[PDB]
Amino acid sequence: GPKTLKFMTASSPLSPKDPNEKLILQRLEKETGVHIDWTNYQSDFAEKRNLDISSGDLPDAIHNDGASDVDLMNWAKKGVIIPVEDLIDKYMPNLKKILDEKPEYKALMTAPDGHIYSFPWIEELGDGKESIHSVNDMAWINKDWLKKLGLEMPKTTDDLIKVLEAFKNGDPNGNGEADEIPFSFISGNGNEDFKFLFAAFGIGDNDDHLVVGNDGKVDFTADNDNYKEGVKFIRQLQEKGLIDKEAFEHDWNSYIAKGHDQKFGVYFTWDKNNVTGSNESYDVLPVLAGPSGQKHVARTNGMGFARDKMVITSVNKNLELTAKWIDAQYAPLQSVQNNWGTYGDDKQQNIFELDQASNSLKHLPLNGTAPAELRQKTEVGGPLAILDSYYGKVTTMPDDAKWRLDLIKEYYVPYMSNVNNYPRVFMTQEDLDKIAHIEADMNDYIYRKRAEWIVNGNIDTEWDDYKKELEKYGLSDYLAIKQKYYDQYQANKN
Ligand SMILES: [Ca+2]
Ligand SMILES: [Ca+2]
Ligand SMILES: [Zn+2]
Ligand SMILES: [Zn+2]
Ligand SMILES: [Zn+2]
Ligand SMILES: [Zn+2]
Ligand SMILES: [Zn+2]
Ligand SMILES: [Zn+2]
Ligand SMILES: [Zn+2]
Repeated sequence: GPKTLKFMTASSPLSPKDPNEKLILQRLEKETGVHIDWTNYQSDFAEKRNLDISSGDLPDAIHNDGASDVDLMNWAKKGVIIPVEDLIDKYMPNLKKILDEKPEYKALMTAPDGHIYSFPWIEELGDGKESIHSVNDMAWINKDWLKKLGLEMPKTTDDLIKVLEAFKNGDPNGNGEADEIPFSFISGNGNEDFKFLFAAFGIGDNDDHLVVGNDGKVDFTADNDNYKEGVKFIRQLQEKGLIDKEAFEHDWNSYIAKGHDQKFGVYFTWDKNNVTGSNESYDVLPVLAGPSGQKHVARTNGMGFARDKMVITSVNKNLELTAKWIDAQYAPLQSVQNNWGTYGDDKQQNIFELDQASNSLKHLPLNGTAPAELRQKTEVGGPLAILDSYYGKVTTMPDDAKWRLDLIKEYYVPYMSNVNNYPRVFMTQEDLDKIAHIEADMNDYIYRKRAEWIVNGNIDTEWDDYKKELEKYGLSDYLAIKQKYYDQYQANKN
């Protein structure tokens, strides 16, 4: 009969209480000869895991763990988890092949002490500039309104102002009311913010306020003259009555209610399908030239990467067995299914069909509750890797991802002039704490001033003191830390 290991795991409440009732894990046990005895936490995973650690009720490994860098460091320092770099080298050819094709991931996996403490989740949907993550807050425009008013798609920021004024005053939805909301967003971090447009003024902005210049120097975006010009542009929209009166107050629920009723002229989101719906009334606002005549897209620092989806505890007495079980998860067909679902179940719907001859997966069309729930019911998460080279060989790409990737490529990639973005480096505990403190102090301040400058005005007079305030919060130290890790990554990434 099979060898045994005890794993703690995290899963969706829609999935079975015993993970071994999943088809993926049933097949896996047949292939590996290993029976997993699961401790499956389906809610409050982090708290339940932390109580187990402080009690000394440790499993052999924690699967689908998602811990922070701070957590990994603490657990390593206390000897709760062990270094695994030697286990990779000796026992894990699938993971070694990934790290050989993509040595940047090895650098991301390695702590500054030189050890690896966890096994990552890697999901590439596009590579480099073409990554689906490169732009999060895409701008969308009402093409029905443009046609009705007989307007061309704007090419410049000044054209956009003229179009928004026509949306404001022209009653493009034809109901004789001034109900059109020309420009809307949900202010701050995330997919519904306006900061995408700042790059029209040069350099631009992202949720980290950090880009990497082609000179190799990290740049804080929110103290640049370019950023001030961006803010002054959004202020112009505000002064002209073009911004949603609730843009700084509303929540996602309110935003999508107004979106569902097609009240927006121009708005921001990840995918228009979640806001204005699956229709042709809205399309991508192309990249606009600013007053300079030039076009730019700032890259986010987003990446389909999580450092820890599995750690091995200090009580594990079967390291070779464990490493081999983990390595089976990094086989390409296994990684794809673990991430997204499986094939061949006669008792419920399937995310995939397997082509027997080619041994490759194709996404199936889904019905009923399956679009909403089937992935959560059938995926397993945990450590895995899907590389951009797998698409068309091992598996199809999800249709929605493919659609978004192609828009990114068509509209944005030509204007992403930065060779690099900022890498997801693993910092020391001391640096982690310093960076956390600085961000806790300055992040809300940056957004508060930005909002005030738009709703009240006065940026020209307040700009110099604002930059001084950022330095009081430690901006120069922040940047030196970021630059230090960037430079180290350049040395280690090959
Ligand atoms: Ca109207
Ligand atoms: Ca700067
Ligand atoms: Zn069994
Ligand atoms: Zn059990
Ligand atoms: Zn417990
Ligand atoms: Zn050591
Ligand atoms: Zn509605
Ligand atoms: Zn790749
Ligand atoms: Zn402080």
